[PDB]
Amino acid sequence: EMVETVCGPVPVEQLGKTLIHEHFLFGYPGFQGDVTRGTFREDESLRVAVEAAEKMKRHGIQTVVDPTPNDCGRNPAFLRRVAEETGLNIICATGYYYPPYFQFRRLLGTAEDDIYDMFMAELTEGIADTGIKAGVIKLASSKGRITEYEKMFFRAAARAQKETGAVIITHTQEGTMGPEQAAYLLEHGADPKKIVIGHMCGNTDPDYHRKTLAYGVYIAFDRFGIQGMVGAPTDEERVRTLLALLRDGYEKQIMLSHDTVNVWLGRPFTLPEPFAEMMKNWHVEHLFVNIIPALKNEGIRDEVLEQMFIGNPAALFS
Amino acid sequence: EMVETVCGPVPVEQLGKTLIHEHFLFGYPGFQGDVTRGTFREDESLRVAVEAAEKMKRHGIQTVVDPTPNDCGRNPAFLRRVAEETGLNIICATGYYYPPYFQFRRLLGTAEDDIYDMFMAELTEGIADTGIKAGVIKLASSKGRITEYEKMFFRAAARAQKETGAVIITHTQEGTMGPEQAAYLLEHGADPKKIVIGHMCGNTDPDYHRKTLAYGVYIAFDRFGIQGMVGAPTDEERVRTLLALLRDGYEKQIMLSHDTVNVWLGRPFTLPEPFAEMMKNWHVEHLFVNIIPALKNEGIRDEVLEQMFIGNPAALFS
Ligand SMILES: [Fe+3]
Ligand SMILES: [Fe+3]
Ligand SMILES: [O-]
Ligand SMILES: [O-]
Ligand SMILES: [Zn+2]
Ligand SMILES: [Zn+2]
Repeated sequence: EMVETVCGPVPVEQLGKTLIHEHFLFGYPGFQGDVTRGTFREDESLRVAVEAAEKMKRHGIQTVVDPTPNDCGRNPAFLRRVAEETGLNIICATGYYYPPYFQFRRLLGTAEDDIYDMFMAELTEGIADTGIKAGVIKLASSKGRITEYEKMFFRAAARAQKETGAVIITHTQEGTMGPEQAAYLLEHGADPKKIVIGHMCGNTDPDYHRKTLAYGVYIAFDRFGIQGMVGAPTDEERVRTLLALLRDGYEKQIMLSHDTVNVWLGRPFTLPEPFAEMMKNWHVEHLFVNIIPALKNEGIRDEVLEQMFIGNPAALFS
Repeated sequence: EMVETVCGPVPVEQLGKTLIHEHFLFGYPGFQGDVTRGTFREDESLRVAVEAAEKMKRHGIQTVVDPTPNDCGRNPAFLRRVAEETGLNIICATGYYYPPYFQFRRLLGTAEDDIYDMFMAELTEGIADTGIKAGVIKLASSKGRITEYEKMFFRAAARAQKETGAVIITHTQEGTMGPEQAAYLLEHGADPKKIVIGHMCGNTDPDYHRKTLAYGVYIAFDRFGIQGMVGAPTDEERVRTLLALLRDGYEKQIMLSHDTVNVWLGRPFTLPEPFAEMMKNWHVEHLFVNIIPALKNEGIRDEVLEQMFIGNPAALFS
């Protein structure tokens, strides 16, 4: 009935139009060490975050899942500022991006238990002293592999999901390990109706998707607008793939997002001009002003789109 | 003539008795993500740090190099608190512990330049807004290898040393890559009189040490008290090895320390009883109350010990 947001418990029936995967802040692990040239501008960042939020609100978005990992600059108090300003629901995550802190604890023998303990504290007690609980557990695997280290988190996550009924959301690397992630989680008693396999758009083969869908998990095409980088496919290939699945009747299992980074942590940078032009549509409005349109031209009805944007998040969190 | 400390420039001739490698705070990268169960207790930590400092002061220690990497909880303002309290000189570092933040910048093409730029800013301008400059560049290599990623830092470091005359201090993993580190740095124009190859005590073969010494670099036996873990040797093996070198007349090239972690960042823990007893002498007084004694029984004169503790740091920083 309720999900934890950065503003406390919210009835699931009120989440409405939802983006399943967007980052207000994000930094790659290691950004912390580059503090001197990469200082966090809090009032400017807040401004950008608020803008991004209003943009979503313009297209009816009432709720956003921000799955920024604990080691990637997750900042629940800052996200609470955004929500307090805009009235946007924001659900944050507990999890790590895809050693040696946990490598050390593996030596101690307590690593998997420590991770489970972290997930439980952050799901049921609160993150640091923010009084904010995460609503999702965030997981990530490597290219072509779910490593022993990663499986620790997958096992801790499954155990925490049993206890809390929390949602698991995952990162797949370069369109691999979708079926493996779903199978491994189910092995350990996770509930498929509470799992989103992420970055599934990274793979263009519909068989791979169906293989994953057969587990009864949600899949996310959540990188709309990312092109020419991280071995990613084109938006055209995304739509093609998404079209095969929808025509095949899979709409109760699919959600869409952009995986935007609205504020980058660490040292500012500028993408080179080959990369730069390709990434031009990577922003929180893209789904609504480009993708959803082309989908309609391909005959996707509104009941379906609503299933993805409203029905599916509502099923997922309830 | 001067070195930058956490309290500003200090004449090198006043550094006096010096420990070349000790950590007031340290956390393994990733500790940041474990904030909920691993919150930093600032006033308690300060208390412990101050105690540790006074302990060093009891044995005449006037100066300490704290080479905690940027991504391991380096906190210059906190170290400045310690120095202001105790009058201890503390020299801090710029560097990273032994991706994907810098992996990403490698993609951008700016990684090595960004690292050099960081070293220059932190050596000559200041760390974040603390107004503290690092006095050393800290480097680290992997077991049996200096990876392409690591060489980036080694190259950036050599370039920064040319410009600034700063000291380089290194981490070797499990007694490997000593000669390789010295050779690679010298290749790129680094000054051997400004280089300390660290953790050299990790290797028990005196030939390996002599091989490294032949470059004219300093070597550090800086893990006195660490036993039974990290593939480490015994203190007895350390002393044996150190004895061969001193008898061979190498005292102008050797320094000693414990590589202590006085406050651990991240989640508290307790070492298991096998490990625990092994590690019992791992504290900042060990050199002075156990090692230096046994050295005298083996006939090490005080002129020599002074060369290591006073003359060598004085040569190194001048
Ligand atoms: Fe993401
Ligand atoms: Fe160290
Ligand atoms: O991501
Ligand atoms: O270390
Ligand atoms: Zn991801
Ligand atoms: Zn080290």
